[PDB]
Amino acid sequence: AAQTNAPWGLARISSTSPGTSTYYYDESAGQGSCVYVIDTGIEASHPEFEGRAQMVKTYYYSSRDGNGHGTHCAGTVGSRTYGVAKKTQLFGVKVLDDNGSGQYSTIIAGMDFVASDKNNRNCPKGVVASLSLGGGYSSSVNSAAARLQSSGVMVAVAAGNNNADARNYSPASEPSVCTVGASDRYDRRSSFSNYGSVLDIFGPGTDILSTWIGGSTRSISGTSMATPHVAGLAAYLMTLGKTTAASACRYIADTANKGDLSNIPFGTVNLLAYNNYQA
Ligand SMILES: [Ca+2]
Repeated sequence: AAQTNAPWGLARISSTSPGTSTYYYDESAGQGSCVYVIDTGIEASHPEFEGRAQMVKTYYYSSRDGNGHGTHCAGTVGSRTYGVAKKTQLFGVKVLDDNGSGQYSTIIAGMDFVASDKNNRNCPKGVVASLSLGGGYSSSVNSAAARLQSSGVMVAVAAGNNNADARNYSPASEPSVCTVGASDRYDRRSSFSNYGSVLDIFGPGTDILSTWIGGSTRSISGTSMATPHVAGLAAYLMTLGKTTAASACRYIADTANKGDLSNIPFGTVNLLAYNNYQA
């Protein structure tokens, strides 16, 4: 399958070089997998989700995404136009309020919820979780992300937008999950993107067009935008039977575009998420 005039991030995921405009992907498109988007919620009614999205848990007064961030990330995971895995099932877990902030105990609770809630969903190809959030280092937040990964969920987390080493940020610094940095359309590390040895992979994170609340769309930047690319890719690769949840992190790093990124500090991996599609 080929999506012409796709967002640059999708085209980047399916190409060894930057500057392309077509997203090439296998028609399976992550069908049979599921991705928990743990953020501000998902506007499941957005036509781009085609009814494949739904809220499963909120830790606030409404399950409604009043911010737009969670809808944007869910769109990059699996919306029709802006999604990596265009047939994956999206589950929204609203651990962040409509101002985009959420207490650590709430984020931990949402991760524990996903670890249990997946046991009553039909996700034969596997389960992914996209955590486009984070703050300062927390051993308990890291432990919660590790538990979610240990429970059999491919956990992708944002490295953070501090232009610092991700070692001081959670859940970015938890080793067992896949920590995602951000790159721009010219194969540079995004100016804001965190780095460090804890990073596993880079994804398109600068000027990412995706869904927004109110049935609209908008382009925003952040490692929070790179994370759903990697999670959508994991759901895409798991549906293809190429990897499992416990190994998708290394498989994606195994098959990434190597050395293509600039301004990667020494000690940070130079790997760009890549689906290695050929047809
Ligand atoms: Ca890791």
